[PDB]
Amino acid sequence: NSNICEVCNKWGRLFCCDTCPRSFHEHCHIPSVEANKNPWSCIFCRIKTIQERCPESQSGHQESEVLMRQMLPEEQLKCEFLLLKVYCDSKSCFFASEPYYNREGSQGPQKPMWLNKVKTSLNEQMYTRVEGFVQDMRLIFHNHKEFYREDKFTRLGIQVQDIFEKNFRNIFAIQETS
Ligand SMILES: [Zn+2]
Ligand SMILES: [Zn+2]
Ligand SMILES: [Zn+2]
Repeated sequence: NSNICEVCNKWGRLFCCDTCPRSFHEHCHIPSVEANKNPWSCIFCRIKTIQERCPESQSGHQESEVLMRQMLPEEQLKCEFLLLKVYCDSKSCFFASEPYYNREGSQGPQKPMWLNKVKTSLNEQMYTRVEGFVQDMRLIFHNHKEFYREDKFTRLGIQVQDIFEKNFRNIFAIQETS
């Protein structure tokens, strides 16, 4: 197994995957690493199993159909994995915890949003469709772009949104376009 957390790239108290060489801090894995279960298989492994069981699940899909999907166990898992792929980027630090807004010439967003809030909402089964989760994720970056205006710090929202969108297209097998 790896000697660093797959998500944050630090050592510490790591739980090791049985079916692949990845390791995780308890609360870095999503969902949080399960109490018992021997063997244990990480989220990467669980996603790969879905694909192997149904190879056609990789054929291209329309985003509008994906978003309307109910949050059954397989879609729950895909959203968890997509959230995890965002936390894997170190620039997710800026979007993880609850933001506050006091900048001359800007007003805060009407509906603040942050990664840990989305994480709690997924854990508590608050989303009934994929659209709920995607809307909140995109709201994080939209709020940031609007608040920071012409400051160069706006680029951090563009960068992390690009990680989100690439991973959304990969995990949910969105049909490739020009
Ligand atoms: Zn970690
Ligand atoms: Zn694994
Ligand atoms: Zn199948």
